[PDB]
Amino acid sequence: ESINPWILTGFADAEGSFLLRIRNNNKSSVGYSTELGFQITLHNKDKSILENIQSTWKVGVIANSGDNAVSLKVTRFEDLKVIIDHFEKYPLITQKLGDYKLFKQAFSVMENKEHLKENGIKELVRIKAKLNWGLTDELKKAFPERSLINKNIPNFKWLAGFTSGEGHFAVNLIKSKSKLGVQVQLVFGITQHIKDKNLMNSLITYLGCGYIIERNKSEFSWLDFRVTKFSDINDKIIPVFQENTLIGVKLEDFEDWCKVAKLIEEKKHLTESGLDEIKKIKLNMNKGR
DNA sequence: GGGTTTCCACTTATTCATCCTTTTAG
DNA sequence: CCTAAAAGGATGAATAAGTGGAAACC
Ligand SMILES: [Ca+2]
Ligand SMILES: [Ca+2]
Ligand SMILES: [Ca+2]
Repeated sequence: ESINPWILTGFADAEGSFLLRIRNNNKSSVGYSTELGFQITLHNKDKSILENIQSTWKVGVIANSGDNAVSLKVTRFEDLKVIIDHFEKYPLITQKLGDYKLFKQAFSVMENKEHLKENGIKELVRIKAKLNWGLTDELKKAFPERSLINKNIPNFKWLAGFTSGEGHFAVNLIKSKSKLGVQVQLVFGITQHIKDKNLMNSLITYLGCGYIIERNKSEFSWLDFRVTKFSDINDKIIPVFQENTLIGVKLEDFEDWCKVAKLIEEKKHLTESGLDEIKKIKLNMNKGR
């Protein structure tokens, strides 16, 4: 079952990653051997996504990552041409576009067989230093000798894939002063590191609702785009993901979510039996699925 | 066959997703 | 008084990113 190209690119902005290995290999003619690719690592439950992606691109290999994870690794050099073609027609918009750029650059040096010369390896070290977490220091100990991205969401099918990765569909039960002492608050969320604060704010306007609650943890910091007004969730957010279908386990979470939303539309969230069903759906979704 | 590629097992730091309470708006 | 909306506290882990080893090619 193939994945829509834009949805895939959305799920890549969220879950994907590029890799450029520059390993010390004594059996190599320049002392170093390289490996270039693109990978996604999900929980074992979303293995069906990696397989669907594999059927869509016709490339990559799947192996386990520990007991609870599985990966899709596309390293076969000729298969890297599929990655580039796709991402050229359906580009990324996260700061990962800066990583994809460096990916193409490393691709060129190897397509010219330049990674087999002392300069090519030196050129790859230059490419890797600004890629993801940069060189491993020791590579700088052996080779001592940014540019932010700011695009906007291209369309909803992208948000679908991205929300399929970073998204959260929360039924928030609040201890309130109402008759039942429990207020039902549906919450839609998208979490992202503060490196893309622009894009996150872009969500407010692009969807016509929501806000950003600053998030932080000791040394780290990120953002959380949330939507709490039921009218926006019932009228603006739910329809977006009804036409632009989600993928993975998070779809079932989204469906259960809407079930509660129908009950909130019918005012059954105020009755006792309603609060039972809602509390029922909640316990069976997300980490309780 | 000697240099290179591709693969499969495996590791880890944090950025996520997840759950919750309190406070404010209407 | 009642319900909805927004703000914020807390954290384990599924991601992002990476590594060790060597069979598989060419
Ligand atoms: Ca991400
Ligand atoms: Ca995810
Ligand atoms: Ca998570």
